[PDB]
Parts: sequence; structure tokens; C-alpha cells
Amino acid sequence: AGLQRTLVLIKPDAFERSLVAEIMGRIEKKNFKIVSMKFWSKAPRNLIEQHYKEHSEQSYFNDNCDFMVSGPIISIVYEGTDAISKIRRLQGNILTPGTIRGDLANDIRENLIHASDSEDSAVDEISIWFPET
Amino acid sequence: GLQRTLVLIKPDAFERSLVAEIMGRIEKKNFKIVSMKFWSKAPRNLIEQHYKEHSEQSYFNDNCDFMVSGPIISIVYEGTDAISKIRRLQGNILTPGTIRGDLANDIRENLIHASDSEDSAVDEISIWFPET
Amino acid sequence: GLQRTLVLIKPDAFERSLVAEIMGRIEKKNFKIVSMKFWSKAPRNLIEQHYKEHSEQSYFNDNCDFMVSGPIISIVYEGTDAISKIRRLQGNILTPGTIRGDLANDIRENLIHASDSEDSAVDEISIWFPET
Amino acid sequence: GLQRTLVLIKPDAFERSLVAEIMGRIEKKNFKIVSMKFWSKAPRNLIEQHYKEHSEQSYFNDNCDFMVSGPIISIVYEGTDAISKIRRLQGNILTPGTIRGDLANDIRENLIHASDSEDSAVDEISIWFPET
Amino acid sequence: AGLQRTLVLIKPDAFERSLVAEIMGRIEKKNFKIVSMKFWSKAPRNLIEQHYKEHSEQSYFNDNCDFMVSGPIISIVYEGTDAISKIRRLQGNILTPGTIRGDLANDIRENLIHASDSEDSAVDEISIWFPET
Amino acid sequence: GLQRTLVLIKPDAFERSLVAEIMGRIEKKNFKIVSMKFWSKAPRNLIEQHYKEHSEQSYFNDNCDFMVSGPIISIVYEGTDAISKIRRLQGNILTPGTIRGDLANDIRENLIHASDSEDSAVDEISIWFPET
Ligand SMILES: Cc1cn([C@H]2C[C@H](O)[C@@H](COP(=O)(O)OP(=O)(O)O)O2)c(=O)[nH]c1=O
Ligand SMILES: Cc1cn([C@H]2C[C@H](O)[C@@H](COP(=O)(O)OP(=O)(O)O)O2)c(=O)[nH]c1=O
Ligand SMILES: Cc1cn([C@H]2C[C@H](O)[C@@H](COP(=O)(O)OP(=O)(O)O)O2)c(=O)[nH]c1=O
Ligand SMILES: Cc1cn([C@H]2C[C@H](O)[C@@H](COP(=O)(O)OP(=O)(O)O)O2)c(=O)[nH]c1=O
Ligand SMILES: Cc1cn([C@H]2C[C@H](O)[C@@H](COP(=O)(O)OP(=O)(O)O)O2)c(=O)[nH]c1=O
Ligand SMILES: Cc1cn([C@H]2C[C@H](O)[C@@H](COP(=O)(O)OP(=O)(O)O)O2)c(=O)[nH]c1=O
Ligand SMILES: [Mg+2]
Ligand SMILES: [Mg+2]
Ligand SMILES: [Mg+2]
Ligand SMILES: [Mg+2]
Ligand SMILES: [Mg+2]
Ligand SMILES: [Mg+2]
Repeated sequence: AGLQRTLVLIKPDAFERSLVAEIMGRIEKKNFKIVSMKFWSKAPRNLIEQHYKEHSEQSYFNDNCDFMVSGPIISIVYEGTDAISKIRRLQGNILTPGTIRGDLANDIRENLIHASDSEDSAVDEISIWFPET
Repeated sequence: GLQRTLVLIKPDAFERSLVAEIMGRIEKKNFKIVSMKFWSKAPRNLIEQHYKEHSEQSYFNDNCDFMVSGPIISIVYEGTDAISKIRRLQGNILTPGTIRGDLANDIRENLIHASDSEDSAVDEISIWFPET
Repeated sequence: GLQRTLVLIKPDAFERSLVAEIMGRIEKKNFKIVSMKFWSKAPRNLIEQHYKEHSEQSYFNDNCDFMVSGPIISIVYEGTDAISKIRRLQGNILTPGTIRGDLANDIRENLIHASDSEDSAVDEISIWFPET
Repeated sequence: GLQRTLVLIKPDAFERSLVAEIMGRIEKKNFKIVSMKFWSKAPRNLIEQHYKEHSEQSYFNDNCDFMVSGPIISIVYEGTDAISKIRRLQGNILTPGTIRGDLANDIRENLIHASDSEDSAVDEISIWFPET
Repeated sequence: AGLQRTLVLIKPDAFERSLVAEIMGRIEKKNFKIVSMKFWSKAPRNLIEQHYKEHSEQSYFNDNCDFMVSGPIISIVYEGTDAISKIRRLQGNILTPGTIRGDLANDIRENLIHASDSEDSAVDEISIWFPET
Repeated sequence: GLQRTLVLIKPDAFERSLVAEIMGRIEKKNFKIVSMKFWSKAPRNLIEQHYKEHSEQSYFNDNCDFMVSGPIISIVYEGTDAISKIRRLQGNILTPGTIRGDLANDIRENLIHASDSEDSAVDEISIWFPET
């Protein structure tokens, strides 16, 4: 059919603010299924830098890494019809009410969640967090 | 500009236990229930009539099969700008914040139907609530 | 031990926009809707019959007046241990966690009615859904 | 980045018991309460100053009467880009996902007020919290 | 009728954990109305000690005061039928799911909310937080 | 005061999409996730060890098959009095306010498992997280 898989990361601020179930629930209610899930008490900076390698040239690149390893994170692989962009739309941004970041986040860096933005990004990101491909 | 529109809560809503969730979103936008019917299984006739305008489409038959594969609730809602607002509340599976935007993810199994114009509203209401 | 019980959603539920909230609590406990009717204003006859056992009480007349001062929904729910469980779900205005425990605060305006025994269930269902 | 904006929870919010619901959406977006006051009935001169930029509109008088028809809560929220962000949260009755889009459906009884600019924010805050 | 007024205090841990609306919403949904409300960025230890004067002899008395002034608090006066005990039952304790403390709290001291436990306590507590009686 | 207990989110939880709902109730009670694992299908020997104290019961085999009929999540929660508190949160299908009381209605498909003692907690955690 139109089956797809995408990679989501629940960020440290999510645990800090007790919004983990809240975020996962929004994705769950949109009818997406967990295919793989891993809890990281503290992720290796290595994986983070690979995950954000495309951003290695930006000014915010190192502070973002500091943050991404400042607390726990959960890497999840969701599956569903048109999953990559639907979950991306669900993630939204801090300016659009109705989405996860729009309702719960308010910072350029501490935005609670990451979602693959394309097929190439997904395949690559999933490989990073679930090497046992 | 007070109006009345027709809403159908689809089988997938019962399957996934989202009936109250959906009705609650409409109720909280302050629209009232004027009439309502519960159908364990809707008569295929009614369904075909409801989607008459689609009889020529390729998705017609399967859609009917689905619309009868479970219970459905027919509801007539009243309120200011009801048709337009409930339609907007229904949304689509792309934009978060709406019923379909937050809970649906299929082009066919989209939980709810809402009239899209004054004309279809009057017609749809007559189909499910002939007693008028 | 599959059963069917009758539930009435009272006027105060429509007044306070808690209809979906209440139906959602029952739906989430996994009980299904077997039949349902919406009444803009319930016929006083039905109400008097429903509360027959109370005809001698001092609160009878006022209760009837209230039960007809707004819309009400009659619902027949099915499920394992339905009568007992939905009754427990209905609770009372003292114990938090139940429908009345979290949302009601009056001895008369308590949002919902649920049969309390196998006998009253069969009788109550016959009153609102004679077509049996 | 830090800003402070003034929000007013309107009479209809108390009537419909949506006060916690509204304040909750702002709290979940991570904004903090700096100041807050509950008015069982706000002094009319305060309301008129608050809407002074509207003093020549046809709806001015009626709106002020509505704002004085019940309690209201004035709150000073602090947070990054607070003015713009809380303004978008409020939205309008045509935008699902926002406060007015999900819970309001009237041109006047629209549950909430939020400053629309830095000047209006500064002016409005001094109106409800002159003690600074 | 059976009209009553009671005094509720939203505690510092409530703001810390962003549970203020949540708590007030549970009381709001049970059909109780706010008659007076005051926001304290930091309450004067004086009022706290008066509020808990009956506990002045307990070991936990000073730490509880330290906490009660460690952050903001909101004093509210609710009104409704049988308000004092109904709101008291709503408050519940950390061992009873279904109540505010039962669902959201988990400590002997940081328990999110205070509710008058009797008519005498209410009248006295209300006087403490709303002297303009 | 600090304890650590083992929780299992059962297959029915994924089937009924109640995973976030269940985990949310534990998260809102202030318990923290220490360890967590998702199993699309848990190895049967793990389930049998987990319920080894039940190995002689008539329901043993059927329960194990149910526990292997879908994904499950094993979590180690840490918090003050975690074992007892999370146990009460789980409750039973007769107790409104708890997880099973609000969402479950079966003797076997009861959505969640939580250690009932310090020894069982210690044993259970080593079964799902032997890497310690
Ligand atoms: C733009 C930006 C991003 N970041 C971090 C957090 C962002 O989620 C991450 C990726 O940036 P980006 O791709 O711009 O946003 P999204 O995550 O919405 O695609 O980099 C900052 O820390 N500061 C910034 O200014
Ligand atoms: C377009 C389309 C519709 N349908 C069914 C389900 C749609 O809800 C129903 C009506 O279609 P439509 O009128 O295009 O959308 P809405 O219901 O948003 O106005 O027809 C399909 O089964 N497959 C399709 O490709
Ligand atoms: C006891 C009582 C009941 N009533 C009305 C509303 C009650 O829901 C209805 C039925 O009473 P009852 O059977 O005692 O309670 P339940 O509905 O919990 O079984 O009668 C009053 O109006 N005043 C009263 O004092
Ligand atoms: C435009 C308009 C506003 N009002 C009232 C309610 C509006 O919230 C208030 C302020 O007007 P306005 O600034 O247009 O709306 P907002 O509050 O979205 O900026 O005036 C009316 O009563 N009638 C009207 O036609
Ligand atoms: C019993 C106790 C109370 N306290 C503080 C917080 C309690 O909410 C407050 C009042 O105690 P108490 O009357 O026992 O509980 P409640 O507040 O449920 O009536 O004193 C402690 O700090 N430690 C304790 O051991
Ligand atoms: C008692 C019982 C349990 N079970 C299954 C589901 C129970 O959750 C599991 C463990 O039994 P038990 O310890 O009695 O329940 P809990 O999980 O509340 O401690 O065994 C059955 O399938 N049939 C039964 O009759
Ligand atoms: Mg990106
Ligand atoms: Mg259409
Ligand atoms: Mg009775
Ligand atoms: Mg304005
Ligand atoms: Mg006390
Ligand atoms: Mg057990």
C-alpha cells in the first residue's frame, strides 16, 4: 500500500517536563504503530552528531548536541500510511497550534521531538539508531 | 446565521473507540444535537443515496462496503455557521488540530462525515431523518 | 457473563456539555452501544414509568420536572458484567474516579442513570426500547 | 527574548466552565504566571480603558456590558516571544487547534483576550496591574 | 440550600510541575465556583505559619514551611453544595487513585494542594488569606 | 524511600491503542523511567519465567499465549514507594480511578502488569533486564 517507516526521537526536555506519554499519545491516536523502540538514559554524542551531521556547519550545532545528551531520549521507529510526512506535520513547529511543538514547545532548541523529514532522512536516521537494520 | 448540518460517525470510529472523542470535539465548539440515530448496520440503500454524487467514482462500491461494515451514528447538529464550522472541524488527514487531522490517516477510513454546503445539508438531513 | 443495561444521560449533562465526556468513560471501559435514542424532551409518561418505584417519594414530582427540562439520551449498553460495572462507573457524588464522583454535586442533578439489577435492566430497556 | 503579555479570561469562560481548559493550554506551552487577579465583577472604567482603542466602534458599549456580565481573570504571562505566541494560541473561531477555534463560536463571546503588540501589552498590563 | 465555602491552596510543586490548570480543572468539573482568588509569587512565612499553626508542634513543621515559600502559590475560595468535604475528597491522598493527590502526587510534603478539612478550618483559613473578610 | 519496580504493558494495550494512556498515568504520578524495552513479540521463555509462580495454575498456558499474541513493553520505574504506588495505580477491573478500573474489563486482558512485592520486583527486573 502506502506503508512507510519513520524515525522519531523524544528529546530530554520531554522527560524533564513529563511530556513523554503526551507526545507518544498524539502519534498513537493518529493510528501509527511502534515497530522498534529504545530508551537511552544518555545517548552517545557519536550518534547525536551523526543524526545531525547535516547541521555540523551551523552555529547552533554544538549547543544542540550538549542539550541532546543532557538527559534521556527515546528513539522510536513508527510505521503507517504516509508516516514520514504525517508524523512530520504532527510535529509541526512552535508557531502552529494544533501540532506537538505548537501546543507544547516554545524554544528554538528545546522543542521536545524530532521526526524524519524525508525518505532519505528516515532510512539514514533509522540506520543510526537501529544499526541491527 | 443559524444552521443545521448532518454528521455521520463512521464504523472505524466504533472500531477504534473514538465515538465520544469525536462528538466531544463538536460539543465543545458549542454545537447542539437536534436529532440522532444509531444504526447497528446502516441499510445499504441509505448509504448509496448519501453518496449518490459518487456513484460514478471508482471508490464508490468499496466505500459503501466499509460504511456498512459496522455501526454508524447519524446526527443533525444546530448552531451558528454550523455547516461551515463543523466541516472545518472535520478537517482532513493532513492538518493537525482537526478531527481527521489528529485521528485519521486513511483516504477512506476517516471517522466522520459532515455536509459541505447548504444544499447537501438539506438533502443529507432528509435522507437520514425523512420525518420532516 | 455478558449483559445489557440501560443508561439515561440527563438534561444537566446537555446543559453542562458533558454528554461526550460521560459516554467516553463508558466507551473506554470497553462497553458497546446496542441501541440509542435522542429525546429533545422526553414524554412525561416514559419518565414516570422509568421511576415508578419512586412514585411515593417526596422527590418524585420535582425529579420528573427536571428529567423533562431538557434533552436526554437513552442507551442500551452491552458487555461483560455490564450492569454491575456501569453502575460502579456511575458511582456517586462522594467517591472521586466515577462519573458522578468527578462531575456531579447534586442529589438530583447527577448526570446519569444506570440500571442497578438484572430485573430493572430488563424493565428499563422495555420502557425506552419497546421494539423488542 | 523574554516578554510579558496581558491575558483576560472572559465571562463566558466561567459560564461554560472553560477557565481551567484555557489556562491549561497556555501553561502547557510553557508560559509562566507573573501576576493574576480574579474579579467577580470588573469595574467598568477598567474595561473601557482596556478597550479604549475601540471607543468609537458600534460594538463598544455592548462588548463592555458583556465583559461586565460575569467574573473575569486578568493574568500577566511571561515567556519567550509571549505576545505573539499567546496571540496565536488564542487564534480565532475559524482556526482549529487554537482556543477560539476549538471552543468559541461567537464574534463577541470569544472566551479570551491577549495583547496584540508590545505597546498594547505595556498599556494593558498597567491598566490591570497599575501597582507597577 | 447546602451552600458552603472552602479554602484551597495550590502549592509550589504545582507550578514547578505545571499542574495548576489540571488541579483547578478537576475542581471546576465537579461544579464548584471561584469566589475569590489570589496569586502569591512568594507568600509571607507569617501567613503560612498561621495556616499551619495547628502543626507548630510537629517535627515536619519547619521543612513544610520552607517548601510552602519555595515558590508561588494560589489561594482560592471555592463555593458550592457541600464544598468543604467534596473538595476535601477530591484532594484525597497519595494512596487513592482517582483523587488529585492520588493521581498526581507522591510525597508526604510536596502534595500539590491544600483544602480545608472542616467548617472551623475553612472560616479560619479563609480569614487568613482573605483578611478583607 | 526510593524503589524500582517492573511494569509490563500488555498486548491488549497495543491492540486498543492505550499504551500512551497507561504510561501517562504512571508518568503523571511522578515516576521515572529507568529502563525500557519494546518487544514486537516477547520470547516465550521470558514470559514463563515472569509468571513462574503461576506455572501450576489452569490459566497458565492460555495467559502465556495471550502475552505472546502481540507487542509488549517492559519498563523499570523508579520512585518513592514505587512498588506499592504503581500497584494501586494498576488496581483492578472493579476499582474506578485505576488503570484496570477505567480501561479494562477482563480477567486476562487487563492491560498492565506491575510487581507486587520487593522480591518479585527484584526477580522480575532481572528477567527483563538481566544486563544488571
Ligand atoms: C534552527 C536551530 C536548530 N537547533 C537544533 C534543534 C532543532 O530541532 C535541530 C534541527 O534544526 P531544524 O532542522 O531547523 O528544525 P527541525 O528540528 O524543526 O527540522 O537543531 C538549535 O539548537 N538552534 C537553532 O537555531
Ligand atoms: C476520494 C476517496 C473517497 N472515498 C470515500 C471516503 C470519503 O470520505 C468519501 C467521500 O469522499 P469526499 O467527498 O472526496 O471527501 P469528504 O468525505 O472529505 O468530502 O468517499 C474513498 O473510499 N476513496 C477515495 O479515494
Ligand atoms: C434521593 C433523591 C433522588 N432524586 C432523584 C434523582 C436520583 O438520581 C433519582 C433516583 O434516585 P436513586 O435511585 O435513590 O439514586 P440512583 O439514581 O443513584 O439509584 O431520583 C431526587 O430528586 N431527590 C432525592 O433526594
Ligand atoms: C469586531 C468585534 C469585536 N467585538 C468585541 C469582542 C472582541 O474580542 C473585542 C475586541 O475586538 P478585536 O480586536 O477585533 O478582537 P480580538 O479580541 O480578536 O483582537 O471586541 C464585538 O463585540 N463585536 C465585533 O464586531
Ligand atoms: C504528615 C506530614 C505533613 N507535612 C506537611 C504537608 C502536609 O500537606 C501538611 C499538612 O499535614 P496533614 O494534615 O497530615 O495532611 P493534609 O495536608 O493531607 O491534611 O503538613 C509534611 O511536610 N510532612 C509530614 O510528614
Ligand atoms: C487469576 C487469573 C489470572 N490470569 C492471568 C492474567 C493475570 O494478570 C495474570 C497474573 O495473575 P494475578 O497475579 O492473579 O493478577 P495480577 O496480574 O492482578 O497479580 O494471570 C488469567 O488469565 N486467568 C485467571 O483466572
Ligand atoms: Mg531537521
Ligand atoms: Mg463529500
Ligand atoms: Mg435507582
Ligand atoms: Mg484586540
Ligand atoms: Mg491538615
Ligand atoms: Mg501477579
